[PDB]
Amino acid sequence: VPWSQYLAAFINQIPRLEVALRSVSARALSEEEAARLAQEGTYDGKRIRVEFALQGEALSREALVRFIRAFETSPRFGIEFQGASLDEGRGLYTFSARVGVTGGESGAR
Amino acid sequence: AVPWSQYLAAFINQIPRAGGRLEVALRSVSARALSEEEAARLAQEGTYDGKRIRVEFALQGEALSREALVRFIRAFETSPRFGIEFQGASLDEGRGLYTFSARVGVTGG
Ligand SMILES: [Mg+2]
Repeated sequence: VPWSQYLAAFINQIPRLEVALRSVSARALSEEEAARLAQEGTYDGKRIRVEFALQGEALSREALVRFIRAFETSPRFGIEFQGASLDEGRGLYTFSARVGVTGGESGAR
Repeated sequence: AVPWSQYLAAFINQIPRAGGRLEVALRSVSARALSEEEAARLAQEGTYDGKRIRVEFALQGEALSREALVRFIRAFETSPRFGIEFQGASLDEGRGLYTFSARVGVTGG
């Protein structure tokens, strides 16, 4: 099941579309990997538990910049902007990014 | 193990909307894939307008107003790829907003 695409389609349907997602893929980090990343300075040294790898499309440069910034201003998120490309056939930018979320979420167990 | 449904809700709530606002906030978003049998039974039962669903998202959320909740529900009815089953909503008089629950079905497309 192409989960990443279903999750993207579901997120794009939520009414507000300047930034649409193509794929949203989640993984949990080992404590060792989280340790390495915090020390490497990625995600501003926050202790990330979960990473969402994103591929998306932005109708303008400025919409992409707002999207990236939203994940920089929170104590619970970090973002690594991996890249963007102009798509002249569709008049938009494709882009990729990894969003880290700090550990400590609780669930029943 | 990892409470994915909370990390995904938080990620979705972080995606910026115009004005910095969030008229619907998600608290839990769980996904699951349907066996062919279950999709066949749901379709015959008329759930999700008889579309044959491939993935189902179970949602717990909060809506700023009755009108925000109605817009959220309708977003998932006006698309050929989605159906929604609205389970319920309640006014939280401590906060002056609505909690709600719903299931969203997604087609193979
Ligand atoms: Mg709720």
